[PDB]
Amino acid sequence: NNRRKIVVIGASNVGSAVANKIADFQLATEVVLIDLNEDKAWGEAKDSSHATSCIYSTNIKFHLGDYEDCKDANIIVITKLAGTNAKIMSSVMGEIVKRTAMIIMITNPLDVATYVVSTQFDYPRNLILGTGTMLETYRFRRILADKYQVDPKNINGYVGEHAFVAWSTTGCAGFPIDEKLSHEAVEQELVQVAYDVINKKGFTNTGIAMAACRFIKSVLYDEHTILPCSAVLEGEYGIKDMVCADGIMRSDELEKMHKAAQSVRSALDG
Amino acid sequence: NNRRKIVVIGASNVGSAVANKIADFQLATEVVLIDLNEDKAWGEAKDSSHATSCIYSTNIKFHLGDYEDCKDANIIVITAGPKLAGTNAKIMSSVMGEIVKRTKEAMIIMITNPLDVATYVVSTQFDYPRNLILGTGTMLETYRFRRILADKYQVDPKNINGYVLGEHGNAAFVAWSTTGCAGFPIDDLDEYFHRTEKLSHEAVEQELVQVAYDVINKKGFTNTGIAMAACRFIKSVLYDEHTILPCSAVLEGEYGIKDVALSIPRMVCADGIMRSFEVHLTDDELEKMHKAAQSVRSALDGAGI
Amino acid sequence: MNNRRKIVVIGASNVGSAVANKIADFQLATEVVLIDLNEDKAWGEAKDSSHATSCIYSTNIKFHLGDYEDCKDANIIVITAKLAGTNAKIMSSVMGEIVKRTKEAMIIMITNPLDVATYVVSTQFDYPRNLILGTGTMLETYRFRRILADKYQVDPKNINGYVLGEHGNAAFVAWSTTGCAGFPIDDLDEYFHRTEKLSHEAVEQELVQVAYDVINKKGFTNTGIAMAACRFIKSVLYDEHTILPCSAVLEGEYGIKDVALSIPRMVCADGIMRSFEVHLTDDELEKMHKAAQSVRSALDGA
Amino acid sequence: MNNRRKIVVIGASNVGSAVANKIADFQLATEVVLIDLNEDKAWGEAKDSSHATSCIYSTNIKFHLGDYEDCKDANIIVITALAGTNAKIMSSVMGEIVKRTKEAMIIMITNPLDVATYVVSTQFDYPRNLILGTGTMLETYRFRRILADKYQVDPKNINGYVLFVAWSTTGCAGFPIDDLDEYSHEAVEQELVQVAYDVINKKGFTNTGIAMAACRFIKSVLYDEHTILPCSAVLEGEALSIPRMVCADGIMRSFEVLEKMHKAAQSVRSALDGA
Ligand SMILES: [Cl-]
Repeated sequence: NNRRKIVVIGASNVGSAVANKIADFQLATEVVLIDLNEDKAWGEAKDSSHATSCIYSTNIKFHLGDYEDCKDANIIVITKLAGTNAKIMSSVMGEIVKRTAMIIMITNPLDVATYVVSTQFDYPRNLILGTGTMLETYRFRRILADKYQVDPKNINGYVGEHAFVAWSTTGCAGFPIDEKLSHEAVEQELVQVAYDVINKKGFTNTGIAMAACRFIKSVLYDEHTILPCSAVLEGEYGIKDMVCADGIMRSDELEKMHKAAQSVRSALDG
Repeated sequence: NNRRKIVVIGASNVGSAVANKIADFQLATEVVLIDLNEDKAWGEAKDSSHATSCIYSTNIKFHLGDYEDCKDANIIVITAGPKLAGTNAKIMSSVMGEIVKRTKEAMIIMITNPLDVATYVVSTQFDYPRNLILGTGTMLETYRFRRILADKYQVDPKNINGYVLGEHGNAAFVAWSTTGCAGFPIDDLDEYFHRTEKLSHEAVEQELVQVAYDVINKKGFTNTGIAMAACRFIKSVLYDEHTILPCSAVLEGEYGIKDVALSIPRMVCADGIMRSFEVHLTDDELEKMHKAAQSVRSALDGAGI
Repeated sequence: MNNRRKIVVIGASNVGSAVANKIADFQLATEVVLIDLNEDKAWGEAKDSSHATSCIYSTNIKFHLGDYEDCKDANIIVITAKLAGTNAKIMSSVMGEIVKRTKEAMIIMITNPLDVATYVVSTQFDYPRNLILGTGTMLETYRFRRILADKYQVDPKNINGYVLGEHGNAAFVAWSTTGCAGFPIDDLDEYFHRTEKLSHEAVEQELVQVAYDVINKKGFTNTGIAMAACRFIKSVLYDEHTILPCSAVLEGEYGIKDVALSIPRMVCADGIMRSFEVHLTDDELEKMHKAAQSVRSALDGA
Repeated sequence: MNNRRKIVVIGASNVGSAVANKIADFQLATEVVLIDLNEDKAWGEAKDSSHATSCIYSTNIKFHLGDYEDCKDANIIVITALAGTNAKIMSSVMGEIVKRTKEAMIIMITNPLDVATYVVSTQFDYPRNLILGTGTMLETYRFRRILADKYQVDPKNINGYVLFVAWSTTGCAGFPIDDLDEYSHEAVEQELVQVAYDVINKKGFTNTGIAMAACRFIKSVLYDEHTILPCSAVLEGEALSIPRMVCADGIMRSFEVLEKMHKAAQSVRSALDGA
């Protein structure tokens, strides 16, 4: 089969940002939008189908669909608060398993939703992946970029729950990051921006969409990239309970990691 | 200067779409978001800056700026939208009044609706070079016309040649005389695929009007398709492609219509609209063109001007 | 299913490395293998491209020297390997190994003579006819788009139509299917007010002179043909269902049979779904038949 | 202002054509000019490229043969044209560039890279910031690929700038590169030099890797990314490749950030004295 179909469950802000970016980057032959409001998914797909009709965009098949479209889907994107999200995962995941494929997790809480779909159903663990702290990484690379006027791509390292930057693994242009900069100030600037965008913009659809496209490009091109993604831990860094075409392959600072593990654990119990 | 700055007025659905499509396609070194709701413009800009930080996206400068950024801007995409003609006419008069007072060499890409009215307001009320003013116009309808026949016959929409001319709101008519699918008449597809259901030219035009009203209601807005059309015109001016595309602008006697903004084939180059291409319309198509000219002017006069 | 896309490029010469590089630049496949008799050239061309794919802006596209066993899990197999009979022997030997390892890949012919090589790999083997394609006059179409573009400073993309016939010789412009920016190309002289009206026979000769000039001035033609190959790769990988001019064995189109020529054909994910026999005028029909006389003459000479 | 970007490619040989074609594939310019003494081959390369840009998915990039007068409004001027004879070529082509322009970013690819970059940045009064040399940028692509093919990991993960592999500033996705052996340093360095010549003896030259390297620098200046990448240029303190910030205005500042570095400076200096 010379076709690549990526399904996007949930056709809201983030949902339309992920599908539109998939069409802009041309990462799929057919894009299906699933959502309770079929009118929203159809309109978003129909409007996207017009964009794909441009002279520079490939003829990507955008159209409304159902869970049946997950059968031939190369990737399936899923777009007190923890329990409600888990209930949604039980419905979409219950249908995906009934029909089949890599599953990219976006719906929030991310760490919780990714855990629900990775333990409550009989799906290959490698095919389950959540954006995780990939967004915080993008933000971390942007904070230091605007601080010293340097390409964000220079900023290296990862950023826990989608919430701590591992300064030991970070480095710009090959050397450590370091008036004077404050390691706690950068962390404070991260949590504030995470609250300012949602408060001033109303949602975060562009960053999440780009982070999702990165994982899509990794799974589609089998790059074997080591990126901060969500995955049920199995003793990694004393905590328990590589992005490729076949899913996931292998994997003071330690205190913050365990602190986040205790935060998600409390959410898992609730 | 090795930089290309694109300012985008309006940070709403249509304004954030054209901004993110400009970043996905990498059509600007610095993208500036301007909107009365500065909080929305900053949030969309900051969120976009996080996307550009990806490993595959160039370091595009996304930030909340003021009209001062339009001073050295290469393109100014105005999308700040809302009787409908009068309200938008006042909005276009405010945004344009601030642009002329800072720059007069940037490219103006009209997207706000009514498209024909907005393009006519900023083009005749101010002393901005007319060539540097362009409107998406019925280019979005062209995409819809290409998609309608594409799904109807399972053919690449890009093979569907021609234009959809007229008004971008309701008076958008397809000029069947200038159309053609893959080097042969569009009406022949029924004979090629052996379809007993004859291709009704009227049905296709009506279907183009229903889909336009379905998306605006079902989806609640139209920001995806329109964002791509703006990128096409942005690519035409950034690459000096001299592409003859259907964009909206004040007519200067084409088809006998003057003092009215409509969508007709016009060459888009680095300097904007180079010239117009008066393609011979049929007696029925030309009648639709004049009908569309009276529709926009009936709305322009109703709002004053 | 398979989330990977694998393209096979037989022959790692100028054109061979032009298609693999262009593919890598556009990112069309997950793994691209170069199969050439000169394994050193294929390894060198692949390795050099492997360094490019390692860029921060380029995906991790797998570049490596492979053999015909790689064609088993391949979605597309681009072939860039008296001249008509000699190449026919290369196609029979090359295609002889492709049919043994796979029967579902897309065969995109680029080797010259294009029409001869396309007919050899399409009739002398049991490969699915729909999965056999050749660039054909798609390259000549680009030249036609650029000639009218540079002559009137109009976007070549606006130049609609086709160049049909045999690739490299007997190629004619299908004026009955052409037209710039929705209007006839002949109307450009009236729009731009050109005293020296457009001579159709002048651009046809220029279409053949430009081909000989590049080969004599540049030494070869690998850039334009590489883009045409990527266009067809995009048509099959994105299931675009595009009606483009590609070479393939005719089965009654224009009364021409037993020869491969470039005519309007719809390219889908499964290759050529069907052909579109446009209404060629009396003069163009003779050019379509004259091209068949040259192709059949080459096949008979083999 | 100017809404179009113009790039000039001096020398249309393998590397030159690879750079111009990739600039067209990535659409990093509105007009590409191929200047070369062999006007025939530059015209054909540009004419052949003009056909590729006539595609549906390719912007209308103006490809044509030009002269040094095109460098007047050229945004970037790449130079893809033992060490002495090449210095005469760099001095002749540069003397014509400075004679008509003074604001175009200059990228150097001619060999010797370190010598050719120093020849154009010393015998003329051109802004130093607007000079640049690919240098070891391609060597880094090799170091990333060798480690990528050695452990089947993304080459992008591999970090650090080869300048010799400057192991003191390298890393794989943020963790020690040696950890992959658990899931040497002098051996990959030998592979880093033997592979470069194996491609030259097997393929005949190296134009694909170096072409994207230039494009990597083209994207850095056309987008004002301020990316700190290893590029060859005039070395003051700390021509040779070192970590430098690349932006639209050229090289803004340098990043200092050892035995092999001094040996390379002595070799480049010895070649400059002989020229
Ligand atoms: Cl096409």
